[PDB]
Amino acid sequence: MENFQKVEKIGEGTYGVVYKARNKLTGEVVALKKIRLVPSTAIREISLLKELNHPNIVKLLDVIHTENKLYLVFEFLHQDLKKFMDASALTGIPLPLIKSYLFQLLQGLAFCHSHRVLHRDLKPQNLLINTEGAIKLADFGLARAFGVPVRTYTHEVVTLWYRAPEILLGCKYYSTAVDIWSLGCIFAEMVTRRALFPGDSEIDQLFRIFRTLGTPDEVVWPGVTSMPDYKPSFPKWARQDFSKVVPPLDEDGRSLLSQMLHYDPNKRISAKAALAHPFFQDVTKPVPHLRL
Ligand SMILES: CS(=O)(=O)c1ccc(Nc2cc(Cl)nc3ccnn23)cc1
Repeated sequence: MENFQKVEKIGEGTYGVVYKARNKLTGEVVALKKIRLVPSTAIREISLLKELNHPNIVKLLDVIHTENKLYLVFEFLHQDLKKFMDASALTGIPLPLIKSYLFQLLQGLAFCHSHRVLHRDLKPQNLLINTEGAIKLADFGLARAFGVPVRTYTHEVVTLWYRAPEILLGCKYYSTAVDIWSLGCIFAEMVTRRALFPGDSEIDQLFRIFRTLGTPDEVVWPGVTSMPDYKPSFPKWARQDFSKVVPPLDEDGRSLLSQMLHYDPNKRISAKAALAHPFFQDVTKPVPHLRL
């Protein structure tokens, strides 16, 4: 740790405090995460992430393990998608910039998923932006290393808002499709300026999903009634049209979102396929003017 001096607090993340810090030797400015005190499988798991390098994944620079505490050192970015969404509230993010962010995050997912690494906890707070019009996913692979707790070290409630229905229904093994579901939620959120499914307990989360997308049944999702927390007594809601959910998103956009929000994870579009969707035929890379 003595190689770093703490510049400021920039978050109470899932596992510990996140600091902007400076490398007292090499001068570099980095994001420094302290991990809630570690077992050997986690060290091996984290270490494999050092190799998982992509322009849309926040680079893991180092892992520091002393007095049985754990520190991850990351590439620093100045701003997350929530702040930027708040900043953009009066007009919303321009659609060309939403499309470019979606397109880059998809490339990031397609890379990690090709290597069988999933995120499991995408949310606007771990989607970080720079002044060059780039966006990057923070904390990829950490939920498998450390688990995803109900509360953070600070007792902050972990959001359910972006959690896929299979996880909420008690599936033991979930796939890369859980990441596509969350990105789809965040897509809808950029377009509407409101969270799609802002649930405030597990059953409120499912019920909000069900209200918008129809209660899932053996027709839309073969095998669902056999899932661990599925109950035959769930209220039976009818699906709404996506024209009602995400105006004024266009037809290609609504088509893409639909396939990212399929109930059956086997049927939900992959990141790779998503990148080929007609929604991206006219994609570009705008710069946001950012206030840092
Ligand atoms: C509110 S914010 O937009 O001011 C802000 C500022 C800085 C950061 N940076 C950041 C925060 C976290 Cl948690 N992890 C990492 C990793 C690389 N940068 N970084 C995030 C959000």
